Amino acid sequence: SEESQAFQRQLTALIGYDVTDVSNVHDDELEFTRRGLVTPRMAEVASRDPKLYAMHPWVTSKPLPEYLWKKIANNCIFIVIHRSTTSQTIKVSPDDTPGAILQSFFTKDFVLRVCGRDEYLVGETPIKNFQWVRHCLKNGEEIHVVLDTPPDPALDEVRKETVSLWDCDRKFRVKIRGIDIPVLLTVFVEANIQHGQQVLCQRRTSPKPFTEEVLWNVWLEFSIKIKDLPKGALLNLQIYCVRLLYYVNLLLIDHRFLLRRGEYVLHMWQISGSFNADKLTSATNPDKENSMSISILLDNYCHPIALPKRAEMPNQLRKQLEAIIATDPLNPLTAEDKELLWHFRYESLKHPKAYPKLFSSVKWGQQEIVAKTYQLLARREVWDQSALDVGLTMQLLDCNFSDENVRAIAVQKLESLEDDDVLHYLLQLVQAVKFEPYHDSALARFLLKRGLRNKRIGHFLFWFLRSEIAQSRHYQQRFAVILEAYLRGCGTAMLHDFTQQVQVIEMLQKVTLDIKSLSDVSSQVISQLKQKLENLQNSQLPESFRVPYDPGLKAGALAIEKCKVMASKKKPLWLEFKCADPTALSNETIGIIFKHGDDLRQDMLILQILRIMESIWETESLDLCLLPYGCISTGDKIGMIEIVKDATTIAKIQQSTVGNTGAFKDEVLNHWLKEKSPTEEKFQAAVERFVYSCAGYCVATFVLGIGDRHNDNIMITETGNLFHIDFGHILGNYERVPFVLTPDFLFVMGTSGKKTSPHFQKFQDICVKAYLALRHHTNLLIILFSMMLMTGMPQLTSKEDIEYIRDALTVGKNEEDAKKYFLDQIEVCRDKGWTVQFNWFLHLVLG
Ligand SMILES: COc1ccc(-c2cc3c(C)nc(N)nc3n([C@H]3CC[C@H](OCCO)CC3)c2=O)cn1
Repeated sequence: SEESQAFQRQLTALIGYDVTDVSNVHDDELEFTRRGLVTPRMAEVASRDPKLYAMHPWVTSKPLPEYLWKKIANNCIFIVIHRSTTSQTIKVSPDDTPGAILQSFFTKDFVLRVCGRDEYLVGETPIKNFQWVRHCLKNGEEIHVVLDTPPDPALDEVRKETVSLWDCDRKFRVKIRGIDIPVLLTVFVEANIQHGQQVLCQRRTSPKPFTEEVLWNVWLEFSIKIKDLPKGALLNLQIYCVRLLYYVNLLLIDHRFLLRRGEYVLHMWQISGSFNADKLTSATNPDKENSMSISILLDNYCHPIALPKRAEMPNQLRKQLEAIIATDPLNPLTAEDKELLWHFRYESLKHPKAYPKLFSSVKWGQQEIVAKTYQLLARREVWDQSALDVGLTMQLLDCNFSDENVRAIAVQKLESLEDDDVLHYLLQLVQAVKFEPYHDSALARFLLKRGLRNKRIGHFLFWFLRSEIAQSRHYQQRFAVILEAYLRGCGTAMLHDFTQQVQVIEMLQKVTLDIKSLSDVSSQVISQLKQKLENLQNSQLPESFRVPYDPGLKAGALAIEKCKVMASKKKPLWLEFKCADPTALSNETIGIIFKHGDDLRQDMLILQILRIMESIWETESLDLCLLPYGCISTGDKIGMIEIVKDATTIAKIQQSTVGNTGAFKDEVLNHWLKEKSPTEEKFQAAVERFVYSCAGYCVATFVLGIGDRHNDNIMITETGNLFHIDFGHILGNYERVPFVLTPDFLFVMGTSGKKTSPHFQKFQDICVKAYLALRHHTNLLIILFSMMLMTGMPQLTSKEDIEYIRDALTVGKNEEDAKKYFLDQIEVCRDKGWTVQFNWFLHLVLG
């Protein structure tokens, strides 16, 4: 085969790493996992309905929220069906099927698409339940359909494809031959057997002089028995001299359940600059010329050794147990707590809330305990039956659980999330893949299934993986094998779509990096920008291409005219495009920023948390009006960002009538708003939208501990909606304010200095509801914030950083104590006025 063999050269193109390579493995686990994934891919490609798949309706079973029924006149939604230019309006009921809006139009074969978008209102679902509709209602807008012909399913077609460990009482051991580094103190090697961040045993070698080569040739006997090693155990090898210098890991029980034996030479990872996820990888360093290396031997018998495969209680105790179950994810367990959870494990099994703590009371270094823990997993009914709790589910998937049966039951719980909910957590489920001991895992397969099943999940899963494959040497192989599996099943139609997007953005990067090397901006630089963008619009670049942060959008021709290079430290591009779709109601460009020099992974994590907060507020009928704009990492330290329309900085609004100073004037923003409002009616709404959006960002920003911001990184729209930007900037550099509530903001609210008003009391009372709303999900947010810090921004691990959020969410405190607490934060804002903002001005503009 060849035509079905040049293919892999395209996949290796889309993936961005050569999955067939072997230059950096010490076993066949990746190969075994690729083979492993073939079955779940074809299972799902065969199992998906061709229609619904090709048109990926975007649907939701959650109730239509209150604040949107009130926006429906009376059981009456208006849709505008476009033919050519012969429009037409219809009175449709919220509970109306989409087809039925054809038994009601073919009365005065075909499918309804959305004007300007790749979105289809298809399938048996009430229109109240299509996201694009809900997006229309929320922003008060006519719903436009183009009414045309189905895409053809046939274009989504995929092209044609021994001794039992439990009989070994010998203490386990490993020989350290020694270490070699090509180029350079006293030095030694530390060997740990870890399971799930739990350390089972430790031994070291004697210290030695640090030279180009250091040999010991010692056996290190561990205090743990061969039969007592759990599946997922890591041998963790480290090098000290006290500071840590190099680490590497090796699974002691391989993907085949074999105790691991023989000679191993492993190139090790360095430490730059408390644990992030890179510390956990089974992947060996690819870079050999440079990397410290270690050489070991594992005993090597014949001799394949395969890992095989309730009463009452007092009352002081029960309440002690209840107090433990309740405590938050980050609150530590004493030995005393653990022995208690374990002894009363059966009474602990009735409370799913308890599972994270129960399965952390387990000594995984003991066969018989693990064996009892598996009996525990067989009596799992209460967990199996209870309503899905994503907060619970994520905790079992973090770095604290290495047993795959514990992790599998969390994944079981996820299988019952509707698509919509999958998109909310997708980014973090993919980061959670870094915590899996093995390349092939239930969570890895599950992400594969849900992608292959829904082009929308699938489009994002593509980019999230490609971002990691592009900037993570620790996990690229594994992510490569998951991407590869996904691409070989998405459909040739998707495959061509992904290829377009890749071709375009790769070009644009080149431009970006190139203009970047010429350096505020010279009109020499402004010149080449326009020039290269003209090159592109030629005989390479395809006509259009899906915008990656918003898959429903096709971008077409650029707008050379409007595109610019901005005056940042780095030189990011400000590009704009035409909607490639003629059926577009408007003619506004699609505006996208391109930047090198920031790791955009971190901004992605924050934005997606923001969407989750907006989703938590919808449960309580709150719309705090955030603008979590699109952001997609596409490669090392580089990617794109969506541009929000009709928006300036708050600092620019000040600099407009004070001119680069700090003489910030309390009345300037409310004057800018009135300045841009055609009616005092629109103006009132922009003031209403301000109060919500600003409150919304005070709470979220405060919980996430990124509320103390420079005035240049807070923006607003000509319509009152306020939003923060550039979250990577405070995260990735690290007198104080909790969030940013400034004299100009308060002034817009009807309060001066130390006063009060109907809008400010509206403000405070949206904050309180908001703040309390999030604390109802204290466990969700604590695990997400913790997993965020671990997989996304190293340096910000330590532990002490991770625990900021417990303080913020005020765990333990009762609502009334908590309500008061936030209001006091607001009051720290009223007190400092322009202080910090002025400080941020001196520092960030004058050093
Ligand atoms: C993590 O990296 C980054 C980098 C850039 C942004 C970013 C987002 C943004 C959005 C979503 N919407 C609108 N409307 N603008 C935006 N801007 C503008 C700020 C003012 C600037 O003007 C400088 C001369 O005054 C022009 C660009 C941004 O920078 C966010 N994160």
